[PDB]
Amino acid sequence: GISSETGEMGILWEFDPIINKWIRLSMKLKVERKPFAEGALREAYHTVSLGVGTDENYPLGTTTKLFPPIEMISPISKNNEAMTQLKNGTKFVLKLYKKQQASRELYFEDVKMQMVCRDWGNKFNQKKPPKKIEFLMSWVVELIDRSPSSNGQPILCSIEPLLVGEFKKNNSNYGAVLTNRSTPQAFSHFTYELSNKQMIVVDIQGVDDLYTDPQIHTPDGKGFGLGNLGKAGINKFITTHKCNAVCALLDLDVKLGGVLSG
Ligand SMILES: Nc1ncnc2c1ncn2[C@@H]1O[C@H](CO)[C@@H](O)[C@H]1O
Ligand SMILES: [Zn+2]
Repeated sequence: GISSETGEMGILWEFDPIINKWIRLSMKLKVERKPFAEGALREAYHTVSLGVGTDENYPLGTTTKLFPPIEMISPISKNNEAMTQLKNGTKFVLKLYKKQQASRELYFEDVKMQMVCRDWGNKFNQKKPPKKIEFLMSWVVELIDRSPSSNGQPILCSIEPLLVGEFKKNNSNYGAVLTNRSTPQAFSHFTYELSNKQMIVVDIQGVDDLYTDPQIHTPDGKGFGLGNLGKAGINKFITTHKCNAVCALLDLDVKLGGVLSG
């Protein structure tokens, strides 16, 4: 339930890969004035939840140029991760694009991308590796109380749980290997091999195998946001990848093998 305390309203979107649908909710939140960190394109803000509710007050309207399209939206939203993970009082992180080559579609793609990587994390863990991994939930929020931009586009953001500890990036989306840890690189290799080269998960970053904001490359280069560099991204990973003990333990081929022709 949404608290009566002072904060701003949002439409909250959760993607559920197993039913292949978005779940639409509302929430109230209070976000700090200044960001605590920044990346290339976005800034991160500390936020507290003032509760999660239904989307009943905020009708979608007609389905012509609705994103996501109505057929991708669950009619029912009684069950979801948000109602426990974003319950009243929860401290979490909000990310906003600075200064904006970001369509509406991009916010949803990026969050769906994180949910897909979250599935890959569970698949990896089922092999009983020495260190289990996990990707945080992420959500799209339409900050509906904020006045639209120069164009009548609502203000959009993504939100995710707060990581406590030293945040480290382990690889980039274009071949950088940034720490000496084995598990992040083995996981990237695992995703390439076990997907039959349909995709790779890189930008493996977070605190101690609790990861967030990954990026996927696919051979055809379609979908998965603007950070999908296609075969180029896959090949760049291969040039710098050196199999380690976790790769061996997972019985991964030391020969990675070529990209798919489109
Ligand atoms: N979920 C999160 N929890 C805490 N810090 C984060 C989170 N996501 C991103 N960051 C911070 O923002 C930076 C990204 O530029 C990271 O280096 C990290 O310091
Ligand atoms: Zn390897």
